[PDB]
Amino acid sequence: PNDITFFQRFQDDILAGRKTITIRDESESHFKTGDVLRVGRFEDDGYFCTIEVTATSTVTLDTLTEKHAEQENMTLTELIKVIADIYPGQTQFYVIEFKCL
Ligand SMILES: Nc1ccn([C@@H]2O[C@H](CO)[C@@H](O)[C@H]2O)c(=O)n1
Ligand SMILES: [Mg+2]
Repeated sequence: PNDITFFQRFQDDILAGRKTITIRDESESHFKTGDVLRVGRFEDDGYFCTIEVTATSTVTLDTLTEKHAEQENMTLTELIKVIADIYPGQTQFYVIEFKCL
């Protein structure tokens, strides 16, 4: 079973180490530094890697930074657009920093 999923269009970015954080809402605020997590694709729940959580922090819509976007391998405009679709109306988020094992 997978502990967490990503949209499959992020799979290669994660395996290549271009994406090293993910921004989630309260439903995934329980992941914490030192967790070792099985990761699957959102679309088919297919496993593709195991990650280690290396850091966590809280962030809000109005405190997301260019650097958060860079670590998501996005522009900031791109990151805000994805959040507006995935977490409509939400402002409180949780940063999970990780590495692919
Ligand atoms: N920063 C983020 C936030 C969410 N997600 C994907 O969207 C699903 C629903 O939140 C999540 O389960 C996850 O698959 C993502 O890929 N990257
Ligand atoms: Mg959109």
